[PDB]
Amino acid sequence: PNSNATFNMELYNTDLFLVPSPGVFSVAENEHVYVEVSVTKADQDLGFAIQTCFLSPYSNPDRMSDYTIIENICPKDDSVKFYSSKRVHFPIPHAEVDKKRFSFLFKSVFNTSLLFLHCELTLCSRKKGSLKLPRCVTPDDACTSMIWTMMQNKKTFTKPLAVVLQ
Amino acid sequence: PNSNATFNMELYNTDLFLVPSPGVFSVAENEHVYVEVSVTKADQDLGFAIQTCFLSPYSNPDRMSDYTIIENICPKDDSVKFYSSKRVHFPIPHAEVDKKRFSFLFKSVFNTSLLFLHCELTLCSRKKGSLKLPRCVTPDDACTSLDATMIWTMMQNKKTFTKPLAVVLQ
Ligand SMILES: *[C@@H]1O[C@H](CO[C@H]2O[C@@H](C)[C@@H](O)[C@@H](O)[C@@H]2O)[C@@H](O[C@@H]2O[C@H](CO)[C@@H](O[C@@H]3O[C@H](CO[C@@H]4O[C@H](CO)[C@@H](O)[C@H](O)[C@@H]4O)[C@@H](O)[C@H](O[C@@H]4O[C@H](CO)[C@@H](O)[C@H](O)[C@@H]4O)[C@@H]3O)[C@H](O)[C@H]2NC(C)=O)[C@H](O[C@@H]2O[C@@H](C)[C@@H](O)[C@@H](O)[C@@H]2O)[C@H]1NC(C)=O
Ligand SMILES: *[C@@H]1O[C@H](CO[C@@H]2O[C@@H](C)[C@@H](O)[C@@H](O)[C@@H]2O)[C@@H](O[C@@H]2O[C@H](CO)[C@@H](O[C@@H]3O[C@H](CO)[C@@H](O)[C@H](O)[C@@H]3O)[C@H](O)[C@H]2NC(C)=O)[C@H](O[C@@H]2O[C@@H](C)[C@@H](O)[C@@H](O)[C@@H]2O)[C@H]1NC(C)=O
Repeated sequence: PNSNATFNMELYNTDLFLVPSPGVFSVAENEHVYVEVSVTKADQDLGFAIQTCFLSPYSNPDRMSDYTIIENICPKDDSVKFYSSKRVHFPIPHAEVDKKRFSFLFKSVFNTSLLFLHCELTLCSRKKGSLKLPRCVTPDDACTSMIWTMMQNKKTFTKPLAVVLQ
Repeated sequence: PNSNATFNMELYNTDLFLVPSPGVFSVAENEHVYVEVSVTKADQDLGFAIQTCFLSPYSNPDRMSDYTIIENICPKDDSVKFYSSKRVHFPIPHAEVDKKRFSFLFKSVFNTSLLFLHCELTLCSRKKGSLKLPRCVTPDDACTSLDATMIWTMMQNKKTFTKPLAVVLQ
């Protein structure tokens, strides 16, 4: 099976995810952050999961934060809302871009002008078969319930955010 | 010194870098690929370089390919052309976005319809001083320099981005 895949993460102005934010996304307490993550692939049995998302004052995602949004696929922040996924098909190379979309309502946890939203994405299998990967599990099913995904099958992305300090 | 920084890589339609390209970028022989790579940061003394870029039939950037277009900052492919960089400054949170822009001409040397463009970005220092990073060097300077240790890392895991390409083929 073809498990070649690339991932992307982008912030958007609204929950129609029509227009990507230029240049650095500004946020304030009780404004929404709109997050689109995607995998581009050429195998229908191949899916992905948003393993973890969290914010911190550090671009390096190895640094610890207690501002967790998603953890082990389950939403940990109470404001996280999912939108429908969107699959864009490129039938000539039989490729598709599979997009997952969510938002959260920004909380005043930190006090730095710039913050970083870090999301870790991992590949999974949509169908018990010749694809060697954990089965895709929905966010709701994660919460009502933890295998190691190999480095080429996962990626962390980090987007910057600007905040006006009070 | 603040060496916090995030990177982006985006493909575009022309040398104007106006319209981002769809999720899979179509290529063909003798046609252009326009690439913009950016850093967002909060230190005027911090810069970045495009260390290496190559194309291959594998999404895994560990698998090397003989189709290398930039190596150790120097353009190895004669088609590579750099354009005016853009620098946007945001005074409220004291941040800046610096964009580097380049193009190459695709050559079709694989026999797969889906390819991947891999670029590795590294941080550098614009001024000798507090950043424990190598000095920034321009692509042309990197091509002419006989300084073997100009370029170094202390990182052991550094920043790579990969963009999918479809080779139109027919
Ligand atoms: C990521 O993608 C690459 C490219 O895959 C493409 O090609 C196939 C698989 C199809 O999915 C395409 O739509 C993709 O775009 C994977 O590498 C490829 O792996 C396949 C086997 O899984 C292997 O298959 C042989 O292909 C021969 C063609 O020769 C070359 O093709 C490449 C590919 O673009 C060119 O650049 C070359 O110039 C040259 O054309 C076929 O002749 C051969 O024929 C069949 O053999 C089978 C098996 O015996 C038999 O049943 C049939 O009847 C035929 O006789 C094979 O099918 C490709 O050669 C290989 N391509 C390259 C460029 O390496 C890659 O898979 C990973 O790496 C390869 C080397 C294997 O180790 C895979 O097991 C491994 O997964 C894939 N990566 C991942 C992680 O999925
Ligand atoms: C990445 O960002 C953080 C910068 O934090 C602040 O916000 C940004 C927007 C910018 O305005 C910076 O000017 C601000 O500092 C860094 O974390 C901060 O680091 C500073 C020290 O550089 C620390 O503040 C001071 O530390 C001095 C030491 O003289 C101490 O006497 C004071 O107590 C004073 O607080 C901040 O508290 C710290 N902020 C947080 C939220 O942790 C971060 O730098 C790195 O990690 C910190 C903890 C220190 O170890 C730094 O040495 C280390 O670089 C920045 N990361 C990088 C890679 O630059």
